[PDB]
Amino acid sequence: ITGTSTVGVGRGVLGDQKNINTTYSTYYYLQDNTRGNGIFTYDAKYRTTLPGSLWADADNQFFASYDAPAVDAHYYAGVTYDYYKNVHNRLSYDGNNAAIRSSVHYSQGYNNAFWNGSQMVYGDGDGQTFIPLSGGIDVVAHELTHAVTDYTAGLIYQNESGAINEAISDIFGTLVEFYANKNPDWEIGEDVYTPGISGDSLRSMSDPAKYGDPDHYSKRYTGTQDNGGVHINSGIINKAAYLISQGGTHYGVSVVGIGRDKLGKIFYRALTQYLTPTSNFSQLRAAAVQSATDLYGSTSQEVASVKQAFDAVGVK
Ligand SMILES: [Ca+2]
Ligand SMILES: [Ca+2]
Ligand SMILES: [Ca+2]
Ligand SMILES: [Ca+2]
Ligand SMILES: [Zn+2]
Repeated sequence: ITGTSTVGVGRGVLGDQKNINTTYSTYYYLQDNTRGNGIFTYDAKYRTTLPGSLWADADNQFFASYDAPAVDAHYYAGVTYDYYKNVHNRLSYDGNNAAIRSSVHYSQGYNNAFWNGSQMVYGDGDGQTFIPLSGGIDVVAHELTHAVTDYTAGLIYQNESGAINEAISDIFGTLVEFYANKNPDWEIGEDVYTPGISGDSLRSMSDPAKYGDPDHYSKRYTGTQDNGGVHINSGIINKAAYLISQGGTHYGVSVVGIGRDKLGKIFYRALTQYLTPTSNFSQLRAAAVQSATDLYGSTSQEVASVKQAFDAVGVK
């Protein structure tokens, strides 16, 4: 909408106060004009029609329980935009400052979030498996990263390419969580998963097997559920990425860690210069090795560590 840029205040899903960029024209809308061609947050009103209505508020204060998922979807989309711009010199998901749209209050009791080809979509959860999913910065960044993937490598959402797609979203979801630097970890979704159980998460990158996901290629799933295991076999790549950053010895193979920033540089370059829609895990290894070679040199520690990490997870 046409209007003037304003600054509202509210509370997110976890009860924390934050400022949000809004637009005033009769109402205050969740429209942040400070980033690219805008970040826009919509109310799906417990239905499944998308996007729903651009979020309108009479007073620019967003402290109601109903407001909290919208506050966080809007704010964390801004953090994710900032990460891609400041860290990777990428302007929005398309590289040309496309408007970023999210809808909250999608459906009833909806235990998921997704990118629908055009926008992000967040359920409220059923209150037991999840609370509203936009409360997780790793979740928001996971979803926006699907848009980045779709505009770049275009990894098909099935089998190995789809597991790479998923891992890219978990990797950058985690790197955005570290960028914001509030309780960062190598777990996925811990802030919104199972409010009655402390210390758990939906997936672990540091130890995928904690939640039954493979941490070695010899343990990959090859059935048909979950699009051929895209959220399962992502554990093999998540583990490799964790090892590249943090190091460790895994199935007897030692990896020298190189840190998160270099992990992000290597995987961003692989995603945007080397991966294709049909890349498999072996092709990802080759893309990561080439990316590290471009950035750091063929004789570098960074190249050696990429090779170590893929060896550790059984990917040649
Ligand atoms: Ca209000
Ligand atoms: Ca965390
Ligand atoms: Ca996390
Ligand atoms: Ca929990
Ligand atoms: Zn995903």
